[PDB]
Amino acid sequence: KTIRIGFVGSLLFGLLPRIIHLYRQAHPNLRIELYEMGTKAQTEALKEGRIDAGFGRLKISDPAIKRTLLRNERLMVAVHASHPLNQMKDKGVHLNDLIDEKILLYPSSPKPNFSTHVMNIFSDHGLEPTKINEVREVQLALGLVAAGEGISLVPASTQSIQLFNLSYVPLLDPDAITPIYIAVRNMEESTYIYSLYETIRQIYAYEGFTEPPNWL
Amino acid sequence: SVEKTIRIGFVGSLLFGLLPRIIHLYRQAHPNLRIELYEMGTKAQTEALKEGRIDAGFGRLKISDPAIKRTLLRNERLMVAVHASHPLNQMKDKGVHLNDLIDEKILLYPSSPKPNFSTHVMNIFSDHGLEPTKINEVREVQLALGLVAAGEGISLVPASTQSIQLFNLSYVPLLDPDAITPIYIAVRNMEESTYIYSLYETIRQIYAYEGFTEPPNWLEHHH
Ligand SMILES: [Cl-]
Repeated sequence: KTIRIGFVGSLLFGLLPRIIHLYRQAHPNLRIELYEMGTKAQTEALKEGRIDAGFGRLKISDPAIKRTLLRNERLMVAVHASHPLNQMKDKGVHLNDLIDEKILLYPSSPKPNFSTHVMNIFSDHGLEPTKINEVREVQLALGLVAAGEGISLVPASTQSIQLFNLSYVPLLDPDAITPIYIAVRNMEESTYIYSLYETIRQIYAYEGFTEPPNWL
Repeated sequence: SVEKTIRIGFVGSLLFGLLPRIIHLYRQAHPNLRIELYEMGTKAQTEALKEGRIDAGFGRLKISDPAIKRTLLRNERLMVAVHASHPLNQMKDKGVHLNDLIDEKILLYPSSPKPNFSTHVMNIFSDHGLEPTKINEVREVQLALGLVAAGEGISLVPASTQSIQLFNLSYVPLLDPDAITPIYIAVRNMEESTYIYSLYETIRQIYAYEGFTEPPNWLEHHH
């Protein structure tokens, strides 16, 4: 009678909480254990049975795991209000506008992680940011930006964090995205997981995202 | 030069409030200076100050050590983070008292070594002979807030945490006058350098803009 759900910390700023809340309303008799962990930990947790569902942001594929893309979330650039890039907030900027800026990557957790994903997007277009500095967590990066130490690339849902003189600029490159996946065991056929799928679908319909006909 | 390098330690929770704009203004007013910033707990800041790893530390705990001195900057109010549908959310505009929270599922944080915010919050309850039963320890503030938003319970948070806004997360005023969390600036127990006095001056400026009530002696003594 216990569902165990793993999730990367960055998903706390997006739709995940309202998904869990709606899921809990339909399941008073179920025990919802929420675990914060990275995609690499979730994969091992799924096989072993430590979690039943995993929400992550990278696609490290595995025979025993069925991962489904929920959506591609936009990346944005966090800048100080006075930064030149903040003059291009309405229309947006491109990745190649960022290469001579002091870029704050995060987290400092084991790789692969969000900083590896960010650096991969740059390297996918032959872009080479020379002024790079890795810090521990998202709020540290935003704090440092607000204090005037650089810029940071962040998921759009990070706008949940509003700091004094911190502005978020849209990125125009189509592939300036960070995906969100739900991962379950390849064999999975539980009514709890399918109801979780249903809950996610229900909320994605409320927001009105573009989804295939066979999606979940 | 190393002489023109100032190293500042701070606890993570202070990034949601006034600290960043204080550092930005300090940097702006002293382009001569290299400012280095280190996130670390109040306990770590003590040894850092002693060995010269940092020159000033911003923290929320008074940990007495003869090698260190401090100044209280202000007492920040606490608030209760709740789900928008929670009964306590009816008091969002008026506020609630600590004894209203006793039978609630309270998410404490962080899960780092003690003493910390969880222990200080628990001390506030015990100071009034209140013993919350449903207590849960969680790693960090956004996990606590995310879980609150998921419907797991409530959490006591510094008021500047309101920088984080989540769907169906609401912040309720906590009315008890001692439901506060202090903010200190600690330095070596010696005469502050001119660079640290200049940091004091920046703090005074920002605090004047915010209208906080000090203390005639507060952060004074350049000469
Ligand atoms: Cl306050």
